[PDB]
Amino acid sequence: KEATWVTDKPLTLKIHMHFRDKWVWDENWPVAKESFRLTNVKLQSVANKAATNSQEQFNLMMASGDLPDVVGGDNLKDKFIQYGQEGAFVPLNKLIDQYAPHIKAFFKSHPEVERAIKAPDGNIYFIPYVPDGVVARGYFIREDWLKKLNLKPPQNIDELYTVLKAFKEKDPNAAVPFIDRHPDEVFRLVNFWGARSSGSDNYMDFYIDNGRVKHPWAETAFRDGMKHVAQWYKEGLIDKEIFTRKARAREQMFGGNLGGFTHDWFASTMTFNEGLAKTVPGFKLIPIAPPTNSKGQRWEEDSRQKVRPDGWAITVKNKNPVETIKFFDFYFSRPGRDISNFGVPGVTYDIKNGKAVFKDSVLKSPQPVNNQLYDMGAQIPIGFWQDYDYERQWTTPEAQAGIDMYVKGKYVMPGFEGVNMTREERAIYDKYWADVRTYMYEMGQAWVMGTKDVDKTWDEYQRQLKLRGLYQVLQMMQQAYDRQYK
Ligand SMILES: O=C(O)C1=C[C@H](O)[C@H](O)[C@H](O[C@H]2[C@H](O)[C@H](O)[C@H](O[C@H]3[C@H](O)[C@H](O)[C@H](O)O[C@@H]3C(=O)O)O[C@@H]2C(=O)O)O1
Repeated sequence: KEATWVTDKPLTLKIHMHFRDKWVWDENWPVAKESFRLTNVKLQSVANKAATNSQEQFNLMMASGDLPDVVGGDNLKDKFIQYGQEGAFVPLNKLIDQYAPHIKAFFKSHPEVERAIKAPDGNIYFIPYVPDGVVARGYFIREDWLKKLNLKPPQNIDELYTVLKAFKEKDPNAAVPFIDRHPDEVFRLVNFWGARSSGSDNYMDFYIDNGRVKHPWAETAFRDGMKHVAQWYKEGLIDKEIFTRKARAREQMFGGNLGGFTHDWFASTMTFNEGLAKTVPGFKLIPIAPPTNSKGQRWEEDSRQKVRPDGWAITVKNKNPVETIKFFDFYFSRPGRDISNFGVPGVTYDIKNGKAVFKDSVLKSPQPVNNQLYDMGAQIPIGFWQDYDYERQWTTPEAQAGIDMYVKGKYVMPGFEGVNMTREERAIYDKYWADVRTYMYEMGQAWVMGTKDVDKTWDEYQRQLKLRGLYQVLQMMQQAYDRQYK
């Protein structure tokens, strides 16, 4: 027995966890065996290993009505709230009060996070992934390519065009100026012509503009930005396979000495300098401040969230609600944050000076440390309290200089934190928003690739947003916002 045991009798719980369109809970994960060893709760993965769409899997699972004991994963918040209210998950408030001292104490100290995750009925239907940190993504450019071509790091959008055009036309390596492992980043490019693409680290999020709730993709600023993005795409400044390359884009495009420029996270993006040192002679990425946009400002639209829309819930089928909440509580305690952030003691880390310290092999490894942790069951989107010291330990000094530059320059835009809708308001949001958003993404794709001309289609686009309920959503969001702020 361990001090962390939540039951004396071993308990197997069925988990449906399908995430990032690729992965399921793997009971072979060292971290999962370590979770079992420390908690005496074993998880049994029932999600389809072959499926390549996480959100449809959750939906089909719900549809089938063959529910497991626990459901977890990414971008589940809205569904945890909707299906919890409908009786598929149980509320957690009273379970937490009585049996989850760590989650309890976390919510009491973070009342804005509690508030962000509650359903209109005041119920907590899930335990969230809680990030730790300040900045998220930044702009990175090939300084070795800047040198080769004798070009200054670009200071504004006119200069960025000129630099990227030069990566294209002058063969600094087949050269592909902009690449990204997140296709949504292509739309974030509208930032350079003074348009938002999001109000938060969640892509295609709402924002507030002088106390008006707006969607960035509805705005004519977005229209004009997108006409430039399509042009850049037409010119091959953007990876032709931007929408399909995905997760391994950096391994492929930087490793193969093809990619010049990206917008990604500081810790992992900057490890490629050490990692690709043997295979690509003199590969050097530098963090750059966001080149000034057409409106005369330097925008970093992205920031680390106080709570992400990911985590896990307890289904109606769970015959062991009490053991389960105690199992969730583990990941909000020191030893649970240890394994879920650091991996396995004696394998990927050891306790030194009262804290988890990654081993030398983990730190010197060419793979980003978070990628190493994914492969073993850690830094995955269950309900857990992230510890930024895990990240600090593999943040290079060069990555840290870049962050400090972002912090000093005040480039990071304030994030949208959500609104607190009533039952009726949130019902409209739930009825429409998913659909609206998928249409927006499909339209944006069409504009970027040149399938549709932004100007000839902007009006039918507005028409569509209207009959797809977007403006009805915004009005309900505006009502909730005004109740709270104005
Ligand atoms: O890459 C880093 O340096 C880094 C440091 C932090 O400790 C986190 O690990 C941060 O994690 C990101 C990770 O970079 C990816 O962005 C992943 O992205 C998923 C998003 O959360 C969305 O769900 C998206 O639709 O899919 C993304 C994907 O899987 O690529 O999420 C984590 C995160 O924020 O936890 O990276």
